[PDB]
Amino acid sequence: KVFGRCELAAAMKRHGLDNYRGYSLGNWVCAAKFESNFNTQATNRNTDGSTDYGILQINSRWWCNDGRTPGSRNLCNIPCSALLSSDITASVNCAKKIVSDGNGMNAWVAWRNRCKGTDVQAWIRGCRL
Repeated sequence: KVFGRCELAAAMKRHGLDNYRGYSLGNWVCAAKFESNFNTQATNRNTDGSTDYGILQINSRWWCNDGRTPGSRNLCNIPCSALLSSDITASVNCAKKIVSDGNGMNAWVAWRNRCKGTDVQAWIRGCRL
């Protein structure tokens, strides 16, 4: 499933991401835009045998179980396949743990490279939230 920008913004706000850990909604929407282009089914294989899943590309090395990542942990306690659902809930809940893991939103390379220090409030433009 592919979210429209305001659609995802609404879904994110409903799940409590706006200003979660001091990170404004725009941050979250921007990250999702550059990590998966609002596509819940996005997957990206890494050269380390790990894979990134869903709208916020969570990594199989430590956060979810995909059963093919060698020294993998499952901190979020879920199948990586669940991160590929049309419903954002498993991703957001796991995202909440990742953002409090000591690097803030820097855990997402695309956020760091494309959103960090930017006017992220633009991502929320024309959205009735």
